[PDB]
Amino acid sequence: DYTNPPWNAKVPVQRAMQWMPISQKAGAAWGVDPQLITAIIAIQSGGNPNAVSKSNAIGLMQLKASTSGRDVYRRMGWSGEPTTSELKNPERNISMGAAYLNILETGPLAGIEDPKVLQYALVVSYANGAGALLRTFSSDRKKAISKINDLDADEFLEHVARNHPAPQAPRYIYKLEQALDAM
Ligand SMILES: CC(=O)N[C@@H]1[C@@H](O)[C@H](O[C@@H]2O[C@H](CO)[C@@H](O[C@@H]3O[C@H](CO)[C@@H](O[C@@H]4O[C@H](CO)[C@@H](O[C@@H]5O[C@H](CO)[C@@H](O)[C@H](O)[C@H]5NC(C)=O)[C@H](O)[C@H]4NC(C)=O)[C@H](O)[C@H]3NC(C)=O)[C@H](O)[C@H]2NC(C)=O)[C@@H](CO)O[C@H]1O
Ligand SMILES: [Cl-]
Repeated sequence: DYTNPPWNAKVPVQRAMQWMPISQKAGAAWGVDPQLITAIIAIQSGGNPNAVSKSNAIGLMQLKASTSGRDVYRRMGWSGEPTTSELKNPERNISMGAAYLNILETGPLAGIEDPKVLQYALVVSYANGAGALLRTFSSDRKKAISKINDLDADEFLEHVARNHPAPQAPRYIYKLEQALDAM
C-alpha cells in the first residue's frame, strides 16, 4: 500500500511554512494556490532550500533543470536551462515550481473539469510527469483527458495506484493530503 510507511507532515509543513511569503508571491504571479505550493515544498524538500536529490532535483520544490527547468525557460521565451545555483535560490526555485504547475495546468492537463481531480493530476504530473500520467489512460492526450473527466478524485487516485508504472505515484497524493491536513 502506497500509504506505508506513514508520513507525518507536521515538521515538513512547519518548515515549508517559513517560505509562505515567497509562495504567495509566486502563486499570485502564476495563478497557483500558495497552499498547494507549500504542500509540494513540504513533501519534496521538507523545506530545505539546499536539498539535492540523487537525480539532481534541486531546492525547495525539487526541480530538475533538464525537465521542469527547461519547460519553464521555454515558457519565459528563453533558451537553455537554469543553473544549479539558480535552482537553489529560494525565490527563483518557488517561482519556477509555480510556473511549472501553471504550465502543466494549461498544457498537458488542460480540460480537467473537477478541481480536486485537477489538483491530484497536478501533483502526480509534477512528481512523475504528465506524459506518464496521461499514458495510464490513453495514448491520445485529449482522449486521456476525456477519460480522467469520467472520474472523481477518489477514482482518479485508484486508477493511478492501479496503472501507474512508478509505485511512488499514488504515494504523492497520500502525502499531499497529509500535508493539507496539517495546514
Ligand atoms: C532527496 C530529496 O530531498 N527529495 C527527494 C525527491 O527529490 C524525490 O522526488 C523527485 O521529485 C521530482 C519533482 O519534484 C521529480 O522530478 C520530476 O520527474 C519527472 C519524470 O522525469 C519529470 O517529468 C518529465 O517532465 C518533462 C518536462 O515537463 C516532460 O517532458 C516534456 O513533455 C511535454 C509534453 O507533455 C513536452 O511538450 C515538453 O517539450 C517536454 N519538455 C522537456 C524538457 O523534455 C516529460 O514527459 C516528463 N516525464 C514523463 C515520464 O512524463 C518532471 O518534470 C519532474 N518534475 C520537476 C518539477 O522537475 C524527480 O524525478 C523525483 N525523483 C525520483 C527519483 O523520482 C523523491 C524520490 O521520488 O525522494 C525525495 O526524498
Ligand atoms: Cl510512462
